[PDB]
Amino acid sequence: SLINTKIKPFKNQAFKNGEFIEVTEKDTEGRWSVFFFYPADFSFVCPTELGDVADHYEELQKLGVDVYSVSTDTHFTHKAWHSSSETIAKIKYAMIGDPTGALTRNFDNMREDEGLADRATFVVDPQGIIQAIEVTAEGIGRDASDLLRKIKAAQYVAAHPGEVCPAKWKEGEATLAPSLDLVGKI
Amino acid sequence: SLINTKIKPFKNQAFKNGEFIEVTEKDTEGRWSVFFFYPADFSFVCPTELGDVADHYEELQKLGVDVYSVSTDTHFTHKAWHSSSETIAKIKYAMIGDPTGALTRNFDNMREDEGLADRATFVVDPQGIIQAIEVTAEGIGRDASDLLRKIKAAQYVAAHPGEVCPAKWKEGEATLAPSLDLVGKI
Amino acid sequence: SLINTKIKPFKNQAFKNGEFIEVTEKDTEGRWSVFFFYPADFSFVCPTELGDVADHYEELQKLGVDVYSVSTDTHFTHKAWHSSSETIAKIKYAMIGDPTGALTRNFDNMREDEGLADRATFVVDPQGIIQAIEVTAEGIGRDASDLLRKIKAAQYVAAHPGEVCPAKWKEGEATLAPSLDLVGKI
Amino acid sequence: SLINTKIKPFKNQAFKNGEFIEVTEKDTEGRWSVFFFYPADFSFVCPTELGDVADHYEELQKLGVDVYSVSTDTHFTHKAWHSSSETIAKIKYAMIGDPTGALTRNFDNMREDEGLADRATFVVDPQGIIQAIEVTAEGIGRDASDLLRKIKAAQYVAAHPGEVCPAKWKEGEATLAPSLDLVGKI
Amino acid sequence: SLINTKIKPFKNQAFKNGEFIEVTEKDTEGRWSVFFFYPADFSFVCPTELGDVADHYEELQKLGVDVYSVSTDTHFTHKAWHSSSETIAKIKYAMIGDPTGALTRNFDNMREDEGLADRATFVVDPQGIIQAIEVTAEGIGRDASDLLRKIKAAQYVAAHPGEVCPAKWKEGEATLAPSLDLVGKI
Amino acid sequence: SLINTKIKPFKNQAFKNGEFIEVTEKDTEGRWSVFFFYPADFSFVCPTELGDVADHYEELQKLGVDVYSVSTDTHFTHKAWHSSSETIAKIKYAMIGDPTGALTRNFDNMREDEGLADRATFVVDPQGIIQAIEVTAEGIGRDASDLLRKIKAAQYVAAHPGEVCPAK
Amino acid sequence: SLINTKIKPFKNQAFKNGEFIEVTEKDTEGRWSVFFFYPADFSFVCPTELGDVADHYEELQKLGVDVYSVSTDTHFTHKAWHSSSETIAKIKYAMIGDPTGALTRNFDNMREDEGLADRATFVVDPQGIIQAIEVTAEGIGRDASDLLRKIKAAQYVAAHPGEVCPAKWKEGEATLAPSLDLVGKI
Amino acid sequence: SLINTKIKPFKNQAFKNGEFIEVTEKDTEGRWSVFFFYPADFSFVCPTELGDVADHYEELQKLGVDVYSVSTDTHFTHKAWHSSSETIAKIKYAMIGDPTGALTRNFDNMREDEGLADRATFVVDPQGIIQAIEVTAEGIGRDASDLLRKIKAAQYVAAHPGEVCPAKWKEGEATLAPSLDLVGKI
Amino acid sequence: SLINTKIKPFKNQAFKNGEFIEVTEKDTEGRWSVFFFYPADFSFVCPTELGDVADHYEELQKLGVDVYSVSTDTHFTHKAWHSSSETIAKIKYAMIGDPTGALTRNFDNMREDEGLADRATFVVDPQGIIQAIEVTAEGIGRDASDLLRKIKAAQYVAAHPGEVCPAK
Amino acid sequence: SLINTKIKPFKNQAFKNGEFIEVTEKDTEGRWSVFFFYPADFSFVCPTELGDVADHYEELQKLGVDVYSVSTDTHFTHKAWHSSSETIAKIKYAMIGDPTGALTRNFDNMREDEGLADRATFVVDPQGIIQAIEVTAEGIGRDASDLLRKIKAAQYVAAHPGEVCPAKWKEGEATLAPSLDLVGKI
Ligand SMILES: [Cl-]
Ligand SMILES: [Cl-]
Ligand SMILES: [Cl-]
Ligand SMILES: [Cl-]
Ligand SMILES: [Cl-]
Ligand SMILES: [Cl-]
Ligand SMILES: [Cl-]
Ligand SMILES: [Cl-]
Ligand SMILES: [Cl-]
Ligand SMILES: [Cl-]
Ligand SMILES: [Cl-]
Ligand SMILES: [Cl-]
Ligand SMILES: [Cl-]
Ligand SMILES: [Cl-]
Ligand SMILES: [Cl-]
Ligand SMILES: [Cl-]
Ligand SMILES: [Cl-]
Ligand SMILES: [K+]
Ligand SMILES: [K+]
Ligand SMILES: [K+]
Ligand SMILES: [K+]
Ligand SMILES: [K+]
Repeated sequence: SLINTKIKPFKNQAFKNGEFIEVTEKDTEGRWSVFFFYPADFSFVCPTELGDVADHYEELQKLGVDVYSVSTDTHFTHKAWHSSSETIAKIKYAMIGDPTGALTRNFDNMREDEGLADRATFVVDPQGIIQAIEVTAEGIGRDASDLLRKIKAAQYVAAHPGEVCPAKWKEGEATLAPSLDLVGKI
Repeated sequence: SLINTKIKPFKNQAFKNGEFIEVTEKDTEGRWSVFFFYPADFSFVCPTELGDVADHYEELQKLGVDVYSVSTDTHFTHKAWHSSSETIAKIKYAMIGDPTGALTRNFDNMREDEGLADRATFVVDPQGIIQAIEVTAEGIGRDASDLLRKIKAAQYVAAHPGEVCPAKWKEGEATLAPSLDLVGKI
Repeated sequence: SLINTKIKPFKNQAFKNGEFIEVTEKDTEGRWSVFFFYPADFSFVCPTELGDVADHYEELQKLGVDVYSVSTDTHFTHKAWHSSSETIAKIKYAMIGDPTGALTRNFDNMREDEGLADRATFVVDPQGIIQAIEVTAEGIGRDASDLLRKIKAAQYVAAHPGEVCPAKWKEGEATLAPSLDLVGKI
Repeated sequence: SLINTKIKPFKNQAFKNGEFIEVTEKDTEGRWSVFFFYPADFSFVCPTELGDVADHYEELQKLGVDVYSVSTDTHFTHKAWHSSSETIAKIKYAMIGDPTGALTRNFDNMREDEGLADRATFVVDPQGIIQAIEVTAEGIGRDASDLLRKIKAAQYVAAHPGEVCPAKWKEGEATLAPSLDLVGKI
Repeated sequence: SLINTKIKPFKNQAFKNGEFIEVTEKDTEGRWSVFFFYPADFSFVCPTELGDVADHYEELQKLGVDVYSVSTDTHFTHKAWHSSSETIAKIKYAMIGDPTGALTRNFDNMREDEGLADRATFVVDPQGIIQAIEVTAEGIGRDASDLLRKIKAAQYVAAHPGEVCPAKWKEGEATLAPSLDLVGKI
Repeated sequence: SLINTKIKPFKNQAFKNGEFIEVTEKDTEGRWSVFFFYPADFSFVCPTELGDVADHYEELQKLGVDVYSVSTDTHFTHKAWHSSSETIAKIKYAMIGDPTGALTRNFDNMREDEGLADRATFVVDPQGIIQAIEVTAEGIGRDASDLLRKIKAAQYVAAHPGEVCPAK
Repeated sequence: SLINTKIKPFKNQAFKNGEFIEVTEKDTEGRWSVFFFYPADFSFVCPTELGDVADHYEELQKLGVDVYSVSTDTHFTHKAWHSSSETIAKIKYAMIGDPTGALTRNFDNMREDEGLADRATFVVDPQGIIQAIEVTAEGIGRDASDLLRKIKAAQYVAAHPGEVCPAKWKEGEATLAPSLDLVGKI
Repeated sequence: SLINTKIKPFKNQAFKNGEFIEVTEKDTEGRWSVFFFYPADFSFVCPTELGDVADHYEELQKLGVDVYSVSTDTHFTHKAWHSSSETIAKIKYAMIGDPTGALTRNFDNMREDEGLADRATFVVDPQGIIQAIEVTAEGIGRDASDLLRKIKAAQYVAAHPGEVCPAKWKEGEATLAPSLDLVGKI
Repeated sequence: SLINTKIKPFKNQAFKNGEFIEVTEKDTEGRWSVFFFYPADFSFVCPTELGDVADHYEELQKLGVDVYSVSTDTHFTHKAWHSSSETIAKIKYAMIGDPTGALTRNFDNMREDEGLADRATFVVDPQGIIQAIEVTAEGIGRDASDLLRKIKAAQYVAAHPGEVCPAK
Repeated sequence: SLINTKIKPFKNQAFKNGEFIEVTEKDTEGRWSVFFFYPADFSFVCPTELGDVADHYEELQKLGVDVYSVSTDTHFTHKAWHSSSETIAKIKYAMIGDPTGALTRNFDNMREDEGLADRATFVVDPQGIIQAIEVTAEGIGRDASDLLRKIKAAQYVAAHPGEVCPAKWKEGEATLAPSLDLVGKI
């Protein structure tokens, strides 16, 4: 997988809150980012997943986390979808269009026989490093509560070097402090 | 990612319930499988994750799901760990040793500069197809409750073709029925 | 150019009159076909061009000519557009989706830095041979009346070997009959 | 196609209004140019097409447009044809000879089995960029009226960056102004 | 040079006495042939050389010698030339058009930077072997009576093995009979 | 063919009027030259051709034209031949030996399965450019009167470019 | 074999006397070193061999000889083994972990189908040159007494150039002094 | 190393007990073999090593072990050495000459700068498999006592599949029986 | 060197006793052969060497040994030389012409910058195997008495293998 | 052959009059040299040829000719041979050992399937050019008086440019002076 690699440069158009904008890797520097890939606008599982993320978007911004949804549809199409679907209408984050497939291929996430991105989510830290990856099959929707838990764990590890977040970790739970003495003790 | 690809053949030794066994892809045919990679025996986050899975192991077997933990340590070392750690002692599933790294590389999951597998989990259906992927950074433990949700969603989609599991889906929740009419409606 | 070459096999999904269908080269065998490429659903010149062809579609059908519009957008997106645009709403021909870009590249017609097709029109005879090609810049709309003229000239020449259609030819006008005697006399 | 690409350097001899001259890409710089390819002097469709362009030549010169006709015949042969054909006698634009085929291959327009150019027309702007292409089969004459409409649209979009010309557009008719708000409305 | 090599297969259109014909290497089999190459129809040089061959053509035909003039111009252009020039009008042999350059290149006689053939003449026997070659720069006339002399010599040696024709040989002159005793004797 | 190309550098030994000399492309500069190839000393057609050129050599020299005969035999062998044949004894031009075949291959004129040059004649102008080429089969001797005619035409067009008779 | 070649740079983690340290080739420069490879922690022959070297370690240290044991197991695993085995417990030298296999492959000593090192011992002088090599089959334990003999012979030869140690040589015994006179006399 | 690999085919001349013979790999089949390489006849360490092996030769023959000494000198030179050296005179095993170096290169044992073999000993089982290797520097003589211990251990493990020989093992001493229960206990 | 290798197939024209003949490797089968290369007809050392071999040719023929001299000159040239030189006129063995250089290159004996063969002699046994080789510089003539001695030794060891005097 | 080529650099050990020395190409510079190759020391052939050269060595030294015998055996083996054979004991010139085969291959004189040199002798002048070569099969003696004759001839031509030595030449015999008049005269 791409875990612990740096994201690649990119330049894409996007729809965001009634405007077209250009997003590049420069916009992700010094920020936590979620790249949220999905296969197709006007599809079935895709809107429900996007809406799930939109519900959590206030909480994400409070954590200093930006969201970029990505499909290989155009930004024109995202705009159209945003106004015709009640679910998509509530999205306030950037919807990136990736018709060249370049951004999707940067994340090695193309279904080459379809020209559509797989259901993959990448959590990316302020230095561009991928810290968490989730990929599901066409028929299996993701769950934003799991994303948030991973983001919080990722942020904690970043802010507390010498500590690691064990399984199931939530804020307030105990952490492990790697050391020679701890080796084989757990 | 490897989503929607078939697992590759493999042959590895493993520790399971006080015996050494050989596992191959043949043992996964006609079964649901979880391949649970982790970097190192006697490490810190690794045991807590393995223990998390062990807690759920009764529930997994009831779903007809087999678990294979995998590291690049040997099966000798797993056996040693199983008897010295209170957490590992409760593991009843197969602990695979992958010192050649072949099984880990089949899943594209090697940290090449370390000789250790990344924290990756792959859900594999009875036909050998990878249906769900999770990868976390060295410091971020996984959460077995998320795995189980994905397994159940994967099983539902398999058993109900023409239906897909939307975001957040749990047993008893409504599903989507892909069709022309539904396109753009959600 | 691709003039006087045979079209390549293809297989694509399309939206046509409230249905999703599959189109392949077999659909075109024994028929006159127009492959009408455009860059983007929900864009600006594209709808006006497509509406213009729709205005001529009754006549095209009478002449045994099928129309396939093609963009790299999906057939889902074509369905959405067809319902939200009153121009696109009048289209009764197949709207092919080409998100893999394979059909577009068959016709050497991809804008590689955009992942969108150029404004190209190809007239294909029942033997799969390209008899006329028109390509215009992003800002320059095509004119279906000129397309109809070329289709009629191509059909005439197929039905009257030994005759060719001079500049500006329309039905009922003098043709040229190639021969040694005519050489250098015009 | 070669749409939106820059023309290649060339150096060819030509006949123009009773004398032999050299033509190069430098002569096209800062001018609109039409490269009008045809297969063979003394043939049948070819003279009618060239004459049709000659009929429009005064109008073209008024638009700042130079015409270069091109075949793989020599400039000597063009001069002879210009003397013996009443149609060709009317030509006041440069008739380029391309016996090496290099100019023709620059425009990817050679019938390799014949050593003759296909019936292709390229509209080229002052910066050398190809803005419109037309190619027709051996038996299908072109129509200069369509050429002029395309040239005019090309000049209009060049002179009005923020506007595009919809289908059928001619002088005085409504243009489109691409914008976010116009996305999906036509 | 190509002396004593066999001519290569070819298929070209020609103008011959008011008709268009196809010439291939099969037409040369069992015959003596002259391939008379020249650079360009309608050029500014008087075509005295072609005329000189025409003057001698009745005699060449009595000797069973076919003549093929060749340039890279088309057979259409040869027909027009034959109508326009009193000298060329004398030609009753085949005027081959070679716009692909393939026949010219078979004889390694292309000026690649001009797309025109050099001034070369090849004498070819009934088995397709080249028995004499002459190439000259412009203004250096190929004399048809020297061609005839060389043809008669070539026919004589073909009919009299064991004899060779010394310098200046013409019918009625002594020949040489290669032998050991003749070695060093002349 | 090699028409309108520049001759290539070369360096060969030759026999000329009872001496051995070295000939190079520098000897040809500023002069008209005939390179007269033939297959073999002591052979049959070859002497009669060489003798024919010798008959015309005074005339050629008055036209400022040098002659170089060339075969793949050695200059030693040319000397021997010049002594033993009445025909070859008349030759006053240089007889170039080309045993490596390099001069012959410069003119793309080797019979590779024989190691002998073909019967080829090249007329080369003072700038080194090949202006006329004639090649005949093993059995067919050349005619120096045609060579002279061509040389004179070549000199004429060099002196008076584009005085080629117009087309009507 | 690698005899009389220089060791390659390396960088590995090791367990040594309750600490994790880094070992590189720089640690070996200016020292005698024994690189003692074995296939697997918690295995059978490996502990007995390592204990045997430990029995000799006081003497090795007195002679200026360092020992590095190496397997492809991790340094974490070495720590665990050192605490659970009373044999391994007596080891005071560095136990190198080589999970990437790089150190093992430097010495061309990998069992590629197992990902474990072969039973190989390399004696390395202060200039990095390999002076003695022993390799035994999986089931065949080495004998440290023979290793000590070879180390002493190597040290002797380094300290007494012009002398060599004959078969079976131990300290205090006759050496050979190579010379022309000695040639063929033994 | 070459440990656990099969020896390669060879064909060499040898001196043995007063006659010249051919030796091939076929002669080693079904026998234990020692290939005893050394750099040069008439040298210094070499004779003492060969004599040491000769001292053990009766014991080796009793164990069904054949010895082949090998240098890049010829069989002629071995015969001469066997006559003029009191040490070499004692040799009753085959002395192989390898002037092509092929046998030496089979065992990857050539000093390429010298054209002489290194001091390497290979123990080879009846199936052709190399079970023990020893290589020493130019100045360091080997010790046949260690050779015999290794041969005996090799024969023991061959004859007792389920047992391995620990460090220091000699006849009569405790072996190890690999098992799961023995993992980690030593 | 080519020692102990089998000669390669070849086909050349030769002059022999007033006739032109074809020589191939088939002519050498079952016979002892000497291939005697030299650089150039009409030259200096070459005739004296060839004349020396001719002096010994009757003796060679009594030993069942054929001689083939070879240069890159033609067989026409050998005939001329055989007529004009008193030394060469004595030669009754075949004089092979090798203008393509193929026979010379079979014996790896070409001076590539000259197109002439080096002064090499090869003794070839009835099975085609090269048993002795001698090569000398341009300036150094060979000695047929040494050649005869070697041929006789070669015949002796062929007839009586391993009767080489023992080492003490 | 290598006639008239320059010898290549080399560095070999030799036995010369009771000592070991190094010989390189620098030792040959400014000197006449004989490289006398032979297959094997201690072989069953009497070394009469080497003895014959020894017999003539005083004379060769007066002529400033150094002799180097060469085989692929070592200089150790040459020393032993020189002690064991009454014939070889007469040798006071350098006996080069060439176990790498490099000197032998410089002279293209290796029997690759034996690892032994062929029976070749090379005469080399002070500028390193090979002036005479002799190669014979076994039993065909190289005669030292023929070598001397060839050396004296080579020295004579070196001292008298413009003269060459005819067949059978010895001091006092006439030489030839290459000239034009001498061509064809002998
Ligand atoms: Cl990934
Ligand atoms: Cl993956
Ligand atoms: Cl195209
Ligand atoms: Cl694409
Ligand atoms: Cl195009
Ligand atoms: Cl072309
Ligand atoms: Cl040619
Ligand atoms: Cl040519
Ligand atoms: Cl005139
Ligand atoms: Cl090794
Ligand atoms: Cl590895
Ligand atoms: Cl090894
Ligand atoms: Cl070797
Ligand atoms: Cl040789
Ligand atoms: Cl050659
Ligand atoms: Cl004897
Ligand atoms: Cl050689
Ligand atoms: K797309
Ligand atoms: K490992
Ligand atoms: K042409
Ligand atoms: K050797
Ligand atoms: K020659």
